[PDB]
Amino acid sequence: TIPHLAIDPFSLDFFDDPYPDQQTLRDAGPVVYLDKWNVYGVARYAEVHAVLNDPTTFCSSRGVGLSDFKKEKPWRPPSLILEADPPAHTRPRAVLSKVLSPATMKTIRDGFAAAADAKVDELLQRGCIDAIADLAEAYPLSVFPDAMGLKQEGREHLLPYAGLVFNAFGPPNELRQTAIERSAPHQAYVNEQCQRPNLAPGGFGACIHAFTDTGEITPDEAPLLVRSLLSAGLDTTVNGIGAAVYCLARFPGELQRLRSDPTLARNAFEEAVRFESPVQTFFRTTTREVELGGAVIGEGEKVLMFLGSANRDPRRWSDPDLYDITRKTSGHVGFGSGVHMCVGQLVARLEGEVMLSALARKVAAIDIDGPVKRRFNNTLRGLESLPVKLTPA
Ligand code: HEM
Ligand SMILES: O=C(O)c1ccc(CCBr)cc1
Ligand SMILES: [Cl-]
Repeated sequence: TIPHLAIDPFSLDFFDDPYPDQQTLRDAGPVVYLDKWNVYGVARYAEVHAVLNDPTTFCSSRGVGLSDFKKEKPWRPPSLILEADPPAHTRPRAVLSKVLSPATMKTIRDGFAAAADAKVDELLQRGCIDAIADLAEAYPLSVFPDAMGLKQEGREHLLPYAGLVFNAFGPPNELRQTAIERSAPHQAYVNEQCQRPNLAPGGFGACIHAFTDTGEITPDEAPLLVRSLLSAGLDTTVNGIGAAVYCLARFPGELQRLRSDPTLARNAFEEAVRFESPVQTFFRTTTREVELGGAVIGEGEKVLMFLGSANRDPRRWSDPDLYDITRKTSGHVGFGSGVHMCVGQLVARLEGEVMLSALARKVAAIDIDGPVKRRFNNTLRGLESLPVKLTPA
């Protein structure tokens, strides 16, 4: 009753152009079985949203990658928030929610925006820059590690560690095996920076440790929660900002609308998250036999959610393959949905907004003027290199 497909959603060919194979996954049926990896898959918005919003049935404590923590040892100690289910998930979630709260955004917004304007001003001085290394990577590196409270030493480990993390969610292919092979130095650095003495006062890290005397988390839970932000906090915004600039580079008409009304920056970034879905996929594990889109899934089965496919499902979106900065983007699943919905989405949106605001005010045109190179990762979608000429406004 369930169609079986041979598509490998973690193959290089798939990463290079996933959209045809994603329509094939959506249109084969509401629930497919991927013979390559022995997992169920849902690529339509409706089922992706349902799975995300049934955390009891589709749990996260058995891992949100392919590996089932009940069957294999996790490559690193489980995240106390991402790889936990309610109620164990609840209190750590609240702490991270207050650490990255609306009130917290007000303390960092001015510095984040000044750093965004400064970067655009710097890039305009060069003209022909790499929107990835010189913008999508350079900007978050100039604000987030400092907002964390990290020392300068060792920050080169941050992106390699994040790439390792997101590759580790995937199947045991060469991307994952190679990432884990090289992980030791990056794990050592990250784990060490998670300790209270190594986090500058007032930053996200020290604020997490400060919540250890409320009874929401104990002192021994703080390092792993700092680890969460060092895992999910940087490389995501890199690919989110990169996708936004990529969209504006490909859709000059939308850049011109953004210039005409820079208050659209925040929605232009949200639309970029939907349109590219930098975070492409996550797994759940069934805790019982479940009926999902006419299929009966047994207990202990991995289910692969195609977030990016769900964000382009024409059953849900009008003109899904068009970048539209005035689109009503509420409901897209690029930040997830439900109890695990991205707790750092205010940071992500802040960085995205202030950067697109800088571009909206300072840039008249963004033209690709060089080979576009894609970066391959089992979970992240984004570019390795995006040469562009920036024309001053
Ligand atoms: C474009 C930027 C970002 C995107 C697209 C993104 C995407 C996502 C998605 C889809 C989830 C859901 C995971 C799941 O359902 O299993 C998630 C969760 C999470 N995100 Fe983000 N994220 C972004 C930025 C950030 C930032 C900046 C931070 C921290 C500063 C962060 C921290 C987290 C954490 C800790 C979780 C786990 C929350 C939980 O399990 O309750 N993310 N993110
Ligand atoms: O808690 C963590 O370490 C963690 C949380 C979320 C992700 C991916 C969603 Br942006 C990865 C790692
Ligand atoms: Cl680690």
